[PDB]
Amino acid sequence: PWPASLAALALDGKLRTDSNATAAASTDFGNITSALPAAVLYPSSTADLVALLSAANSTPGWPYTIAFRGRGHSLMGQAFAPGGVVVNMASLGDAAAPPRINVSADGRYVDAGGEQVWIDVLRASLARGVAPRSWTDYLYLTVGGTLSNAGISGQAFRHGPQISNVLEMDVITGHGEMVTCSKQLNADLFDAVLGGLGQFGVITRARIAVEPAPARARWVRLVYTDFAAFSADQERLTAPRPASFGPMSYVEGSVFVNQSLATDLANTGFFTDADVARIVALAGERNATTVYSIEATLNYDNATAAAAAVDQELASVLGTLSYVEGFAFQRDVAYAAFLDRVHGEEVALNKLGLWRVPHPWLNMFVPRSRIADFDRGVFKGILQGTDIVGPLIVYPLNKSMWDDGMSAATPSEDVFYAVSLLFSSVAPNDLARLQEQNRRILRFCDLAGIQYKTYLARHTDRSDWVRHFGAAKWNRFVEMKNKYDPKRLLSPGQDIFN
Ligand SMILES: *Cc1cc2c(cc1C)nc1c(=O)[nH]c(=O)nc-1n2C[C@H](O)[C@H](O)[C@H](O)COP(=O)(O)OP(=O)(O)OC[C@H]1O[C@@H](n2cnc3c(N)ncnc32)[C@H](O)[C@@H]1O
Ligand SMILES: *[C@@H]1O[C@H](CO)[C@@H](O[C@@H]2O[C@H](CO)[C@@H](O)[C@H](O)[C@H]2NC(C)=O)[C@H](O)[C@H]1NC(C)=O
Ligand SMILES: CC(C)=CCNc1ncnc2c1ncn2[C@@H]1O[C@H](CO)[C@@H](O)[C@H]1O
Ligand SMILES: *[C@@H]1O[C@H](CO)[C@@H](O)[C@H](O)[C@H]1NC(C)=O
Ligand SMILES: *[C@@H]1O[C@H](CO)[C@@H](O)[C@H](O)[C@H]1NC(C)=O
Repeated sequence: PWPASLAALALDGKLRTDSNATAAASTDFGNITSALPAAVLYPSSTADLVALLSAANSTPGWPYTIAFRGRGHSLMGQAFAPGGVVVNMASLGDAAAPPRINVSADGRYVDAGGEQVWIDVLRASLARGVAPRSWTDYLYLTVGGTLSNAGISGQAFRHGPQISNVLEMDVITGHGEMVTCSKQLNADLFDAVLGGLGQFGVITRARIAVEPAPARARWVRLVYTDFAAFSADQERLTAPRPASFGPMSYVEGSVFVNQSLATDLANTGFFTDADVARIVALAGERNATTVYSIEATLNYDNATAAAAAVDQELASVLGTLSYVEGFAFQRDVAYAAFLDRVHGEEVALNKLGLWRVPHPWLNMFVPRSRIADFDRGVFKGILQGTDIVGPLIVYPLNKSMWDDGMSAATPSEDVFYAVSLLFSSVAPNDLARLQEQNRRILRFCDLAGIQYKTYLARHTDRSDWVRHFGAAKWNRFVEMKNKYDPKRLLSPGQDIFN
């Protein structure tokens, strides 16, 4: 039998079993794995989510696993509920009254619904002259989705990931109980949920820290032929000052393989054809099989003295660095245009039919002491001679800005690198080849003794998830699963308890 509140959802057309509803919630960004759910819930309010989760907890032998689909940006089916119920989170923001994004009266934080996309959180914040401090490279992801992972970009070295910038949340547990949580109130749930992979409950609201909005971003690219000089400069730009960080607002980096150098430099959207020819000539002079580039920003406001002050600040920063003499490249954009820079590449790849293709992405955190071994074995090794489609992103992070009590797993070293090899598959020949190449990259790391952590990946073996979190942290994760999802129905696509 069905509880009155669960039957009401079906009666009001919120619970859909039609082929159109189930097919849309069966595919994800990865475009490698598919899993048809039994039904899709389109909730109009948080009471509808309470109704489904309470009906799940109060029904003996409830056989339906529950997933919370944000924008389905998952790579390997993490947002699916195979033969279960997929919640279409975007449906919470339909009404337009009451608002789902509210900047505080004091301008110190922003309240956003878990389903809200970061681009909208940015627009609503900017209208009040404020903006979140820590971002993702791509803004068309949900607050709830990015918080269930970590949420990383070039600001994470100084502000920590997005999980380190949450004051409090509203979470409906697997028991169907609406719970408000922070470090002071229900801290256990707050910590379990952040980096929690949708295992403990659905985030319906997150209170995000903000800062006064800068108006412009001075955006620079620095070119290296030497990995040692590239990595030493990224660590110098991101190192804490003797808590306190340097002037850079953002620090990322990219790897360019010699084989597709001219094409990949042109595809950045940053370099002119004159910049490309100079870098191509540089690589050939140096006899480089790889080229490296630091990507950095200096945020600033609409002040009269602003531009000249950033010119002087940047000149001082650049002087402390070791990039190839004369290889500093500058752009000056409005802040929101730099934040939403990846959206332009999505539009261009989709028109060429290269967005809805498989994405066998390899994302990992590599300890600082092993990055040069990673570069030799991977960028200078495994990847050489292959045709690479997609960016190769490498940048350091500071462990001090990460909370180890949260669910997100990071390497034990103080400095570690975000390594994101964003492979785009073209032919069927390519998908299988790209998947074997990722298996070979991880095998190289395992055999060399590199203590990495995967990011955005779901493991299929219990021994792998135990190693991912570390045994002591794994028991904490399990304790939290027994308190918040005893029925093991939430986010089954992570393959931890399902
Ligand atoms: C597609 C993509 C993803 C991406 C990126 C660029 C692109 C083009 N750039 C990223 C970056 O620079 N930094 C970063 O940290 N992540 C980046 N990603 C990955 C993105 O964070 C993830 O794909 C993530 O899953 C968020 O995406 P989305 O919002 O689309 O979430 P989902 O895939 O549907 O769900 C992921 C898992 O989380 C659970 N979930 C979703 N919403 C909630 C709420 N509100 N509460 C609790 N759990 C939730 C799902 O059930 C699923 O398990
Ligand atoms: C970088 O890659 C390019 C290949 O695209 C190399 O340039 C070519 O090398 C062969 C061998 O002598 C020539 O026959 C081709 O005509 C060259 N092509 C172009 C487009 O220049 C270059 O050798 C590579 N460098 C390193 C150090 O590996
Ligand atoms: C941790 C994870 C998953 C990060 C994923 N982020 C990104 N995802 C997809 N494309 C990106 C990303 N960052 C930059 N680009 C593109 O790469 C080039 C930047 O030089 C541009 O073409 C830009 O649009
Ligand atoms: C991949 O996407 C394409 C285009 O939408 C589609 O033909 C196919 O069903 C998808 N494959 C998977 C495994 O999701
Ligand atoms: C240039 O580099 C290649 C490949 O890295 C190497 O095998 C070759 O001997 C080099 N030639 C020089 C340095 O003159």
